Order: sequence, then structure tokens, then C-alpha cells
Amino acid sequence: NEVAVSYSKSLKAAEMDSLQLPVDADGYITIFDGKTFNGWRGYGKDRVPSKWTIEDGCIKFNGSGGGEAQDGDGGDLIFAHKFKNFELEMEWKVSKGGNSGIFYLAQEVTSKDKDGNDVLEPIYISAPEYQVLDNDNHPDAKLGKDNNRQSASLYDMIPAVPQNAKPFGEWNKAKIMVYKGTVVHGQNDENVLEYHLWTKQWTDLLQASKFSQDKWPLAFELLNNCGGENHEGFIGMQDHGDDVWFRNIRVKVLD
Amino acid sequence: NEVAVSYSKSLKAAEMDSLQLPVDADGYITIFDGKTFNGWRGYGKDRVPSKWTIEDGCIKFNGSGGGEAQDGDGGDLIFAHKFKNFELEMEWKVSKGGNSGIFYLAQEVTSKDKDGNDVLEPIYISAPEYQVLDNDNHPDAKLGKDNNRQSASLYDMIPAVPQNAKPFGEWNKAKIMVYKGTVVHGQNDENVLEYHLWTKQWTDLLQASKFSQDKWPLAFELLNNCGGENHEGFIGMQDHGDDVWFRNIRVKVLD
Ligand SMILES: O=C1[C@@H](O)[C@@H](O)O[C@H](CO)[C@H]1O
Ligand SMILES: O=C1[C@@H](O)[C@@H](O)O[C@H](CO)[C@H]1O
Ligand SMILES: [Ca+2]
Ligand SMILES: [Ca+2]
Repeated sequence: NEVAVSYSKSLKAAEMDSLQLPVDADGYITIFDGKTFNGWRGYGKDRVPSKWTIEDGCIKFNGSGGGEAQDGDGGDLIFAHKFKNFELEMEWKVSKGGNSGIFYLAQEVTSKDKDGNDVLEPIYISAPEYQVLDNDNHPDAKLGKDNNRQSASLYDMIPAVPQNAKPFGEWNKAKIMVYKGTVVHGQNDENVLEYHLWTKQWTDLLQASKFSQDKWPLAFELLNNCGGENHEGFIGMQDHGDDVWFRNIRVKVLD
Repeated sequence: NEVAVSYSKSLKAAEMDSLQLPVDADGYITIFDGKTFNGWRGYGKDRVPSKWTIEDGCIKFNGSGGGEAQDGDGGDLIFAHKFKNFELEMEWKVSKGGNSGIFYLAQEVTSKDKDGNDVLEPIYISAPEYQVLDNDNHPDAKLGKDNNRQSASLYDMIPAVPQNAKPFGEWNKAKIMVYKGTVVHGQNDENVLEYHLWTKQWTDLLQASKFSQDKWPLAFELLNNCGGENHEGFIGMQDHGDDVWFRNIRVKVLD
């Protein structure tokens, strides 16, 4: 009925503690219990930012409208267990004109500035993103190429086809499967895209994106070898300054 | 049909009066009516400078050729309503060898001198600028870095790519969209640059510009927190001493 799941407590720390989490007959582990943030923490932090709350059995982000600014007590949220071959399923609801995202294979990455100080880099320069978006009112829906910044897209690389999202304020179902390099995105019980990590196709997608070797050398390096040496990393959700809700979050380990 | 739009009458005043302005079916408000300067005033002033006139349904600046001097009854012009999330569309036409600009998120800023007197600061140390330029004849087109002073650039920070400006004396279409910190410049119906305010990437752009913390500490402080505490400000156009025409000036409020 339950499985032990290790988790880390702070930036780049080892997974030295474990939670007993429910698992169903098909192997899905419920990683959000509807009541606590146990195992969850802010990306780069040792605590859950206070703009993330629990309401009506959902993880809620309380956004102030600043986009990428991540002002206030915000920042992205991760479940602090590295997964490798997994299938994640969760429900998401976005506010009108809102933007968030579901990250996977994420690494906590710092760089050094010219004086040797640390700089925490964005989660999205190591983590592929399943976009979360109000496709009718957020301008990102019209940017990019072939609708590849609309909901359930692999952000700036592969559009969701079919684009079957429900409108803002409605619950959508997300699926992200990563299995030995094969990745599938699902939206509302349909597979909307499929790709293969660490291939020539993967490099070509990156080189056509905002993360190309020319535009963002660090991002290209991280994403081209997605997941680092061990090809694993965190699932998480995006602070993009907008109200968004997530619930019924469960993960099946596939090997 | 029409919508009430509040405006201020003088330096740093409250927007305690309103105009009834046309709004079309897509939500764009026409803020220049082709006939009057209602709601417009000089930056830092309680009136429209007399070098700004209305000529054949256009706002025209009548330049004497002094560049930054702002001699005579000149100075920059603002529409005195603070916008936060918005899309601006307008047409611009420059004289041969001419220079102007479209400002956004502008603040009316004063500093104090050594004796405690007020000093009105330039609009462009608070306001990002969409450069307006004759790219073939004005020397700005060869200055700066990577063409970041040509038309539709974020002046001294990000070049317009592609550089699709029409020649001098021809009408160009400008788009400025600010949506929860995401900024896009459009020129002649193409998006030519995109950036995100209040991020580490924004700070780095400023720190490489004429507005860096080392070169211009007040400008750095204002622009790094662009739009002030409430992240809003005025749209306006530049007196850079050259004849320039503006028309079809429309703004959609995006939230
Ligand atoms: O939604 C997004 C965009 O609006 C923009 O902020 O870039 C983000 C990171 O690639 C993406 O998550
Ligand atoms: O056009 C311009 C340049 O020629 C120079 O005067 O600086 C101005 C303010 O940054 C800019 O608008
Ligand atoms: Ca997103
Ligand atoms: Ca200018």
C-alpha cells in the first residue's frame, strides 16, 4: 500500500530522508497528499516559498503578475526526488490570461559570476517544460512557431497536436512520460507530442529554440545532455507570476 | 463604443479627470483623435509644447536640428495615463536623417541638486525606448553594438531582428506589448525582439548599456525596477530635434 521515497532538503543536497507514500495497484505513487508539502521545496531553496499554498486539496500558486520576475516569496517548486524513467499524471487549472508549466528532468544549477559568486540559474535551462497556458488570452499563445508555446507543448520546440486544451478556469489533465529517452506529453487523455532525448533530432530542436548553442550556451549544454550524467532529475511547477492550481499528482516509476 | 480613460494634468499629479475614448471590437482604444491633444501633455509639463502640432491627422514634432538639446518650446510628449499590461500600436514616419523614439512605462522623475532644488530627469532614464530612426542616414545606425540603436531596437540594449524598417519618409508600423513583464517590439507586422523585465537577464542588459550602475546610477535604479513600485507608466514620444510624424495611435489594455 505504501513505498519509501527519498528526498533532498536543500540546494544540491543528497536524498538522505524518505517519506512513506501511497502507491496504487498499477504502481502510481501519490506525491502530493492534499494536505502538506512533504518532500516539496522551492527550486534552489530549503523550504516551500509562501506564495505556494494548499487550498481545496490543490497546490496553488498565488501570483502577483510579474511574469518571470519571481518577486516576493516565490520561485519554482520541485518535488525533491530525482526520477529517471517515470510517468507523471496531474490535473492543472490556470487563471485567465495565466502562464505556468510542469518541469521534468530538472537539475539545480549554479554558475559563477566574474567575481566567483554563485548565480542560481533558471530551472528551465536544464528542464524540458510542459507549458501551462490560457491559450486564448496569454500572448505567448501567438509567439514562437507553429503554436509551440501553447499548453502541453514542449516549450519553444514542439507544439501540442491536437491542441485540445480546455479554456481558462477549467481542469486539464497532464501526462508526462519519460522512458529510456522516449518522451510523450498527454493533454486531456490524448498524446499530443512524442520525441527522443539525446538524439540528433533532440539537438536540432534545441538549435532552433531560445536555448540554442548560439543564443544560450549554458542552456544548450544542460538540455542537450538532459538530466545530467545519470539522465534523471526533478519534476516541478513554474512560478510565472500567475494564479494556477495543481492536484491529483501521481508518478509511476517505470523500471 | 467608448470607455472612460483617466489622465493627469501636470507633473506627478493624480489622474482625477477622464476622457471618453473610442474602443473597437478588438479592445483597442484610440488615444489620439486626429484633431486634439486631449489627455496629452509634455513630459514634466502641464501643457503640450508648441513644437508638437497636429498636421493632417498626425502628431508632428517640428524639430530645429539640435538632437538632445530640446531647445525652444520642445521636450518629450506623453499620453498622461499610466498603463501596466497593454499593447500599443501606432504608425511612425521620420524625416531624412531623423531620430525620435517611442517610450513606455515612463515615470516623471525629479532629483535634488546640492542646494535642494528640483532637477527634472530625462524621460529615458526611466522609460525603455523603442528607437525611431532613419537607419540609412542617421549615425546612430552605426553606433552602439550589433545595430542596437537602429529603429525598433530597445535603445542601446537589444537590436531589432529582422531590421525590416521602411525608408525615411515612409510609414512604419510599431507594436509595443507589455504583458506581465514580457515585452515584445513589433515593426511592420513582424516581432523583432522580446525580453523579460525585472529578471537577472534584464539586469545584465542594463549593466552592459549606457544605463549601467557604474555609468548612470539613477538610470540603473529606475530601469532595473522599471515602472516603479506598481510596474506601470506612460507611453510617449521623443523630442530628438527632428521632424517626425505619428498616427493611428491605439492601445489595448490586456488584463
Ligand atoms: O512560459 C514561458 C515563456 O512565457 C517565457 O517566460 O519563457 C519561459 C521559460 O522558457 C516559459 O516557461
Ligand atoms: O536616440 C537616442 C540617442 O541618439 C541618444 O541621444 O540617446 C537617447 C537616449 O538614450 C536616444 O533616444
Ligand atoms: Ca510557462
Ligand atoms: Ca531616439
